[PDB]
Amino acid sequence: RVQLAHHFSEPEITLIIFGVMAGVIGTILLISYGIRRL
Amino acid sequence: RVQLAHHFSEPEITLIIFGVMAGVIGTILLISYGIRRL
Repeated sequence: RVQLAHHFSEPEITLIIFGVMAGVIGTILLISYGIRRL
Repeated sequence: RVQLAHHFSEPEITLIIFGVMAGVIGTILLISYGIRRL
């Protein structure tokens, strides 16, 4: 798993973060709801 | 430059899905650990 070519790439950085951010937060909310049962 | 050499591209959707997928699953695992308290 070694990289090559000294330079920046994958400009979709923000996208990756946003996705994980939305998913993580989403699961938390849903999960928190299960514990309550209501 | 033609054929082979991993034809470049410009994805997006996949990235968004992967991110949310990793984040969601990640939170679940961590959360599940808290409920166990061990």
